[PDB]
Amino acid sequence: DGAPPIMGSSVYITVELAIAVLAILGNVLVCWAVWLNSNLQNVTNYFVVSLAAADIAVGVLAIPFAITISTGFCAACHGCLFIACFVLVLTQSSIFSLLAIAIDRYIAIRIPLRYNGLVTGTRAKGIIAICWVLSFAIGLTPMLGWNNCGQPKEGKNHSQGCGEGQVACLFEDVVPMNYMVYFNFFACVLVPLLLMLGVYLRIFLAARRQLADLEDNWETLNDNLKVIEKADNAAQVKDALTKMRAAALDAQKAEMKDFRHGFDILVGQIDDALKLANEGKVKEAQAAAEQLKTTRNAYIQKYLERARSTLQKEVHAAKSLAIIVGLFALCWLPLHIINCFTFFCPDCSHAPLWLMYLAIVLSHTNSVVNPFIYAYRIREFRQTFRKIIRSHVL
Ligand SMILES: CC(C)CCC[C@@H](C)[C@H]1CC[C@H]2[C@@H]3CC=C4C[C@@H](O)CC[C@]4(C)[C@H]3CC[C@]12C
Ligand SMILES: CC(C)CCC[C@@H](C)[C@H]1CC[C@H]2[C@@H]3CC=C4C[C@@H](O)CC[C@]4(C)[C@H]3CC[C@]12C
Ligand SMILES: CC(C)CCC[C@@H](C)[C@H]1CC[C@H]2[C@@H]3CC=C4C[C@@H](O)CC[C@]4(C)[C@H]3CC[C@]12C
Ligand SMILES: Nc1nc(NCCc2ccc(O)cc2)nc2nc(-c3ccco3)nn12
Ligand code: NA
Repeated sequence: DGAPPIMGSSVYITVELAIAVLAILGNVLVCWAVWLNSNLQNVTNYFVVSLAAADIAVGVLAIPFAITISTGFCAACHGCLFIACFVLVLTQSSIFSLLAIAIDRYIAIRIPLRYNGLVTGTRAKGIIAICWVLSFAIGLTPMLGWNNCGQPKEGKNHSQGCGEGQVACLFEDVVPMNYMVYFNFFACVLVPLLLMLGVYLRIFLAARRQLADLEDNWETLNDNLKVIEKADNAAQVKDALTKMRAAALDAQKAEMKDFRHGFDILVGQIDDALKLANEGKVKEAQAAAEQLKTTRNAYIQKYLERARSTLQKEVHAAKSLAIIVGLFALCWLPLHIINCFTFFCPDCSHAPLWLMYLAIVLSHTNSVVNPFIYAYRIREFRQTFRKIIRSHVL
């Protein structure tokens, strides 16, 4: 018999509405930017748009649902369940989109030549539709019978004065905690998050290995070259030539590219120097191999810098997207962890109400943050945001 509940409720409702406004506005901007700019119309950003659509729905539907269910109003139990569980559909859809983005970037760095033929917009669209259907089936599974509708709180249902077939609509009274912990958290949230962690680990390892190979081929080119100018035997020169030749066509594997001309001059100049070396013409081999360094300084170095900056851009982009996964875990793990304490420690007092609603608010603010990550970390998004804001506002 303490403070009137409407005072704490007013703070919670006001905060939730403030979050809904920001989740809608920022994510509308993301969709608008992708619609407007053809540089943003790729497969990766179709999952970004699906993720933005889920976050718009958090503000338009899930947050009004959250406000409604906090009152504990009388409702038919299956109507209560849909109000209580709809946010899990949107959260599961976010998981699928984040997982698809990770696999997309993994395919792009592991087999870039085959990427465009394997990962197409038509297949992406079908993957998205399937993930939304599965998200409804996973998120609304309690409506299929795994619920507490058969064991109502009669004390609460008579206090509130509910009618026949009605319950006081409270989350922890209608949704069983073993579904929430075992099915939703462990299987549907925690396992995909660990998979995303593993995929991103593989992305960074593949990039580090591909940059290391590039550097080893480059040093192999210049080491064997320095050995050429120092040798005094015909076969000693031919040995540094054959090892320079393998590294040559090795780096070649890493019609609108004038780069094959650079590698054909290089490999042809090596073979010329090889034929001299086999004929004992040492000094001719050493002089014919000395013109390699201008072919290197006019073609090979230009292509090994361009391949390096492309890999660095893929690493920077993959880090930007991994931040999105980290902030998702940050905002949703407290609620899951609180549920674990409620479920696994019956000797523990229940987490207090103010902490419950702080964790609910925290999970909702995740629907606000992604547009900020795009604006700060991805230039093409930031510049498109700027144009939209300047033009279609001021
Ligand atoms: C905006 C578009 C998607 C329509 C939104 C549908 C929402 C508002 C509708 C669809 C199903 C509806 C629920 C279905 C049944 C019940 C049980 C009843 O005892 C109280 C109302 C309640 C809880 C309804 C509340 C409103 C509801 C959730
Ligand atoms: C993911 C990051 C933010 C870590 C989150 C840590 C939070 C969720 C943890 C840290 C300390 C935890 C609390 C410590 C002890 C209790 C008392 C118990 O009777 C109910 C659970 C409760 C209230 C825990 C709830 C969850 C809790 C608040
Ligand atoms: C980063 C990933 C692994 C997060 C998962 C950590 C979870 C599963 C761990 C972290 C802290 C753990 C809790 C810490 C203490 C207790 C009290 C005990 O009487 C029941 C189990 C319970 C409630 C644990 C359940 C499992 C738990 C919630
Ligand atoms: N445990 C829980 N409770 C609520 N709302 C009810 C908070 C509450 C708890 C006890 C009480 O007596 C009155 C109200 N929403 C909740 N959402 C979630 C959730 C969604 C996704 C993961 O956890 N868990 N969750
Ligand atoms: Na989301």
